[PDB]
Amino acid sequence: SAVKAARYGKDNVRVYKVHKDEKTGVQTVYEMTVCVLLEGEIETSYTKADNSVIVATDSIKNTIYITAKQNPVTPPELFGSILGTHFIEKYNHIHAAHVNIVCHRWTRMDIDGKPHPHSFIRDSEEKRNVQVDVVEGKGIDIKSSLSGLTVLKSTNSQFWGFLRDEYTTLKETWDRILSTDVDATWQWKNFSGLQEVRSHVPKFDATWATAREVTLKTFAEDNSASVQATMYKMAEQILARQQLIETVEYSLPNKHYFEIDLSWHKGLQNTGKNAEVFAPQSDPNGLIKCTVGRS
Amino acid sequence: SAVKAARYGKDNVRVYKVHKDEKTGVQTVYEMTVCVLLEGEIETSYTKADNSVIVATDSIKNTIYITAKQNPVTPPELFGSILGTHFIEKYNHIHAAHVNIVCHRWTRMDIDGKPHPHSFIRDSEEKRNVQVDVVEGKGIDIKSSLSGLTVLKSTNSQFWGFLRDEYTTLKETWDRILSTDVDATWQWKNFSGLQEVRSHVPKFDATWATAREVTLKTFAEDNSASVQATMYKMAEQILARQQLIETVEYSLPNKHYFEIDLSWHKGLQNTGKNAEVFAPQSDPNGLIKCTVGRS
Amino acid sequence: SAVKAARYGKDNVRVYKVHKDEKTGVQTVYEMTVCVLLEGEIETSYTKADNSVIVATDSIKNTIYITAKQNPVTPPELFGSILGTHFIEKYNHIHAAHVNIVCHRWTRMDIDGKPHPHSFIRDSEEKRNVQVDVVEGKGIDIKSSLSGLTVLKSTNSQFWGFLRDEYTTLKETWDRILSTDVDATWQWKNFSGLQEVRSHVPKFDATWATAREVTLKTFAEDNSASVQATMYKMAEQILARQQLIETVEYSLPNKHYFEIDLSWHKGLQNTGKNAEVFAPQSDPNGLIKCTVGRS
Amino acid sequence: SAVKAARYGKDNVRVYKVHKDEKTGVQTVYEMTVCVLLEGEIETSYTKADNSVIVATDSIKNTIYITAKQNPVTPPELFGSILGTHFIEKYNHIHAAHVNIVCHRWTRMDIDGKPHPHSFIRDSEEKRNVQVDVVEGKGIDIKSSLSGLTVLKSTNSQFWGFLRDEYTTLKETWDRILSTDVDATWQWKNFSGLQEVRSHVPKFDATWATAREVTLKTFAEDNSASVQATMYKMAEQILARQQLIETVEYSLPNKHYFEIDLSWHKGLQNTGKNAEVFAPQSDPNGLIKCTVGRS
Ligand SMILES: O=c1[nH]c(=O)c2nn[nH]c2[nH]1
Ligand SMILES: O=c1[nH]c(=O)c2nn[nH]c2[nH]1
Ligand SMILES: O=c1[nH]c(=O)c2nn[nH]c2[nH]1
Ligand SMILES: O=c1[nH]c(=O)c2nn[nH]c2[nH]1
Ligand code: NA
Ligand code: NA
Ligand code: NA
Ligand code: NA
Ligand SMILES: [Xe]
Ligand SMILES: [Xe]
Ligand SMILES: [Xe]
Ligand SMILES: [Xe]
Repeated sequence: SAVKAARYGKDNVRVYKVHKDEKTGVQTVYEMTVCVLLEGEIETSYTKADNSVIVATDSIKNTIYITAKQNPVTPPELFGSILGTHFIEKYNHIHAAHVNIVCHRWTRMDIDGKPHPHSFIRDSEEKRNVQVDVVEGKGIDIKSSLSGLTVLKSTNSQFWGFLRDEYTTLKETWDRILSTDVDATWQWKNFSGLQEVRSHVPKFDATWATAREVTLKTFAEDNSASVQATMYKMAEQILARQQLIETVEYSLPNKHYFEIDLSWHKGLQNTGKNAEVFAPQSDPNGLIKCTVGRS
Repeated sequence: SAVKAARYGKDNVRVYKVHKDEKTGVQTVYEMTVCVLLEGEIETSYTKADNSVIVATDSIKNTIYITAKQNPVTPPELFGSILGTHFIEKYNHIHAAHVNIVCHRWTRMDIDGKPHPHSFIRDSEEKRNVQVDVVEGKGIDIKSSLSGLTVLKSTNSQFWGFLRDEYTTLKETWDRILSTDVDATWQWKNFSGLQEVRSHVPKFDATWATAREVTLKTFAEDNSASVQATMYKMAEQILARQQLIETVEYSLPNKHYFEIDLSWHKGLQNTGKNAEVFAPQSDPNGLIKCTVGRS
Repeated sequence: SAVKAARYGKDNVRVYKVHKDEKTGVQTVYEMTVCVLLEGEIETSYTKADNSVIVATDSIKNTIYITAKQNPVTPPELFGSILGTHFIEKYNHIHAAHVNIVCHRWTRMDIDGKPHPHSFIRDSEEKRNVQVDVVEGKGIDIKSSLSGLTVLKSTNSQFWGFLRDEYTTLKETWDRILSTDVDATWQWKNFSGLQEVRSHVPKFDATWATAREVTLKTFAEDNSASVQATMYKMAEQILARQQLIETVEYSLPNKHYFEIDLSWHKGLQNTGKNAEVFAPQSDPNGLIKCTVGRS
Repeated sequence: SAVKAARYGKDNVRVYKVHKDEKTGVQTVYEMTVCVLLEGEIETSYTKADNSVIVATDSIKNTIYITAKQNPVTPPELFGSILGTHFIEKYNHIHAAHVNIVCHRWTRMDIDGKPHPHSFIRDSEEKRNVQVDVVEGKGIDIKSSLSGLTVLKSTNSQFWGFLRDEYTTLKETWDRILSTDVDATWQWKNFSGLQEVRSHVPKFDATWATAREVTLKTFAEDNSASVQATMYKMAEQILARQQLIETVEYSLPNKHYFEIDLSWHKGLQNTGKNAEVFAPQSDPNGLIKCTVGRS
C-alpha cells in the first residue's frame, strides 16, 4: 500500500480582531472561523511514524493568531492568501496550503439614527467565505462565496411544462411561493502570487457586494419560470460585471410550502386563488445546482 | 399510583400565512411555529385506555390551520389567545390550553431603495415569541419575549471589585469585550378573557418594539459595571414604559472572548492596552438571570 | 422596581475525569457537562453595581474542577449534592445552589470478546442527567433522568376510539408504527443533607438501571392502546420498585411515520395490510406528558 | 456565458421500509435518507426556460418510494445502483445519476436476553453511507463509508519528535488522551453495470463489518505515535482484506482534552502523572486526512 494523498491541519479556529481608530474613537470588529490544511513531503509521518516532518497542528493554530496580529484580516481573500503563502515560504517540504475562512457578521448598531462607535449586532447567519489554495509553483486559486442568505417571494414564481410520465403527480402551476437558501461561489482567475493578489484588493469587497446585489434584485424581479432559469440569470450578470471571475456556481435548495386543502371543514376555501395558509415543509427539498462560465 | 399532572398536544406545527392587499398589490407574509398542549379531565386515557376523552393531536394540528385561516395571526398574543380560548370553549372536559408561538422574521426587501411588494429576507434568527395559558375560570396569562438577539460591544465594559478567595484566579478588568444572546420576557397582567385581550391589541407590537429598543440602547450606552448591573437598567426602563406589564425577566449568557498572550513569539504585544486579536470561547459561558417587578 | 428573583453562575462546563486502577491496569472515564447557578443576598450587584457580593462565574468554574479532583464524580446525584453543598457552606450570603449535570456515554470497548482496559465508544447520544437543588435550611432535592433514548416498534401499537368531530380527519387504526424519544425523570424524596444522600448512594445507579429497563421492556411488550396508556404503565412500575421516589414524569414525542399511497402508479398496493414503505415525518409531532405520584 | 456543469434533484428524502417474515413473525426495519441528483442534456432549462427537459424533483421523490417498494433496500450499495440505473435507462437525455444514501441504525432490542421480534433502538448516531455515481457508458462507481463513530482511549497515545520552531509552544508527550470521530470511506473498483454489482452483493456487508472491526481493533491496540501513523495502519489492513477496494480514505478530527493545572490552589497536583481531571475542548480541533491505495 502507498499514500496517494494526505493533508492535515487545524479546523474551527475562531478569531476575533478589533481595529481602534485613535482619532475618531470608532472601533471595528472582525470575527472569523479559519481552517488551514497543509500538503507536502509528509508521507513518512503516516508510514514510518516519522514526526520530524510534521508542523504541529497546534503550531498552525499559533500561526493563525500571529498572522492576524501582524496583517489586515480584510478582505478575507487577502488574509487567506497571506496565511497560505506563509506556510509554503516558511517550510521547505510543505508545497500546498488550503485555507478556508468563514466571516461572521458584526454589523454596527444604529442608536437614535446614528452609527455607534463600538456596539454591534449579528444581523443574520449569512456568511461571507473564501477558499484559498496556495500551491508552490502554481500560484494562488481563490474561490469567494456567500452562503446562508435565506429569501422568500410569495408570488411571481411559476412551474409548468415539465416532463409528465407515469412517475409524475406534480400539478403545473402559474403562481407559487419560492424560497431558498442562497449559496453562490465565484472563482477568480489564477493569481501568480501575493503581489498580484494585493494589486486587486479593491475588487474583492466590490465583487462580493455586486454578487449579493445581483442575487437579491434578480430574485425579487424575475417572473421565475423555474429555479434553473432564475439562477442562470443571476450568474450571467455577475460574469458580465467582473472580468476577473472565471466561473460562478449556485447551489439552491427549493424549500417547499404546500397548500392545505381545508374544504373538508365546512367547505372552507384555501387552495389556488383562495390559498392563504400554507404548510412549510422541512424535508425533502429540491436541490438545483449550476456552474456558469465564459463562452 | 395516581396521575398528578398531564398535558398533551401537538408541537412543531409550522404555519405560513399570506395577506394580499388587492388595491396596492402589496403582499405581507407571516411564518410561525406553534405548539398547543391541553389539560383537563383526561386521566382515564392514561389509566384505563379510554381514548374517548382524547382530542387527537392530529385534530389539534387541523385546528391550528383552520384558526389561522379564519383569524388574524398578528399580533401573536391575540392569535394565541384566540387559539387557546377555542379549546376550552369547544370541549367541555378540557379546562386549560397552553399555546407557544415562535415568529420567524420575514423582512420586506428594499430593491433600489424602495420596498418590494412580495419579496422577503430572513434578517437574523432573532425570534419574537409568546406563551399563552388560557385556564377556564382564571382568564388568560400572556408572556411575550424576544430571543436570539446577539450583540457585542468591543469596549465600555468593566468587571472589578468581585469577591476574591482561594478559588479565584480571574483578574479585575476595566476594559473588556461584552457579548451576549438576549432572551427577554415580559409578563402581562392577567386578562379576564378574549374581549380584554382585544381591547389592548395596539399595546402588543408597541411593547415588543419598546423592549427591543431599550435593550439595544442600554447595551450600547451603559458603561457596564457587570452583566447584572446593565440588565437591571434594561428591565427598569421597560417596566416604567408599560404599566400593563407586571414583571420583566432577562436571561443572558456571558460569551467570553479571551486575550491571547503572544509575547513568547518575538516579544509580540497583544494583551491589555495592546490587545487586538482575541480567541472567542465556545464554552463554558456565564449565565446571568434576573426577574424585576414592581415595588 | 425591585428584584423579585435572581440567579447566576456558569453553564456548559465540560469535565472529564479518569480513574486508574494501579493493580489491574484498568482505566474508567467519566465525562459530563455541568451547570451551577447560585442564589442569595446578591440583589445589590444588580441594583447598586456592588460586585462585592459576586462569586465570579470564573471561580465557580474553578470550583467545579477542584471538586471533581477531590471527590468521586459518580453517581452524579452524589457529585451534584457535594458541589451544591459546597457553595452554601462556603459563602455566608449564598443560600441556594442549583446544579445540573449531563453525563455522556463512554462505554468500554469489547475487542475479540474481551473488555479493553482503556478504550471507549460513544454508543448513542442517550444521556443520564441530574438536577440538584441545595437550599439552605431545606435540604437537597434531587431529580434524576434519562433522555435521548430513541426507540421504535413496527407493530403492536393501536389508536382508535378517540373523539371525532368536525375538526377530525385522523382515521382509526389497529396497527401502526410507534416511535419516540424517551425523556423520563424521577424525583427523590427530599434529603436532609449530604449525610443522608451518602447513605442512599447504592440506590442511585440501581434506580437508573431499573427506570431504563422498565421503559424498554414495557415499550417492547405493551400492545399499546395509546402513548398515554403505555407511558402510565411505565411510571406505575418504577414507583412500585423504589419507595424513595415520589413522582415519575415522562415526556414523549410521537414521531409519526405516514403510509404512502402508491396506487396511482400501476395500482401498486402500499397501504393497510400491504404497507411496506413509509415516510418518516420530521414535524409536526405529538407531545404527550404525564406526572405519576403515589395515591 | 455558457453552462459548464449542472445537476439537480431531490435531497433529504426520508424512507422507512419494513420486512415481515410471515413464518417467524420477526419484523426488520430499515430507515435511510436519500439524495438523487441527475445530469444530462438539461442546459436549456437554465438558458431558455425550457422545462420540457426537466424530470420534476417531485417525480424523483416518487421514484425513490416506488423503487424501495419493488426492490430490496439492502445492502445500500445495491439499492443505490438500482435507483441510479433506473434514471439513465428510463430517460434518454439523462446521462448520469448521483445517489447518496445515509442509513440510520435501528438495532433489534434484547428483552430478558432474547431478540425482540419488532422493537428497535437507535444505538448511536453512527451512520453507514454510500455514494453511487451511475454514468452512461462508464459503469457504476461506488464509495461506501462509515461516519459518526466516536471513540476515545485514555492512554497509549504519544506525540513527540515533531518540528519545533519559533511558532511552536506544544510540549512533547508520551501519554495523552486520544479521541476522534471516525469517517472512513472505501472506494470499490468500477463496476460495468447492475449485473456485476449484483454478483458482488455478499461482499458489501462483509466489507463494512471488516472496516468497522479493523478501525476499532487498531485504535484500541495501537500504541499510537500520532493520528497519522495509526490511521495508516487501519487503511493498510482494509486494503489487504478486500481486493475489490481500490482506495481507503480516512478523515479524523483530533478532539483535544487539555490538562488543568490546579497547583495555584493549595498545591493541588493535576498534571503529568497526576492528571485526573481534564477540560474537553470543543474547538479548535486537529483534522488529519489520508488516502491509501495500492502500490
Ligand atoms: O497526532 C497528532 N498529529 C498531529 O499532526 C498533531 N499536531 N499537534 N498535535 C498532534 N497530534
Ligand atoms: O398515541 C396517541 N395519542 C394521542 O393523543 C394521539 N393523537 N393523535 N394520534 C395519537 N396517538
Ligand atoms: O459581568 C459579569 N458578571 C459576573 O457575575 C461574572 N463572573 N465572572 N465574570 C463576570 N462578568
Ligand atoms: O423550480 C423548480 N425546478 C425543478 O426542477 C422542480 N421540480 N419540481 N418542482 C420544481 N421547481
Ligand atoms: Na515550500
Ligand atoms: Na371547557
Ligand atoms: Na450560606
Ligand atoms: Na440515458
Ligand atoms: Xe479575524
Ligand atoms: Xe402564521
Ligand atoms: Xe466528570
Ligand atoms: Xe429504506
